[PDB]
Amino acid sequence: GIPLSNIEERVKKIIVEQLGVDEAEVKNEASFVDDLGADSLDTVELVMALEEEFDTEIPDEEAEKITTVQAAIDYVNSHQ
Repeated sequence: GIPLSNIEERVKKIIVEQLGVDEAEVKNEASFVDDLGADSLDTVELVMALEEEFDTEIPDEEAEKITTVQAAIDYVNSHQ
């Protein structure tokens, strides 16, 4: 299993490399477009990055449901 301390830095790292802002400002309850104010491109970027880095199974379906930080962090954290 993977410690939440790892996923936290991991997920945040990507979100930072994709957007380019401070991982801190990125709220967990907030979304990628809701608060972040990003576009569909951002969300999709995080999705692929997850199934690429975390090697998780995030298909179109799971990709449509996972469009928020809390949602993403929840999925990965749940799929240890």
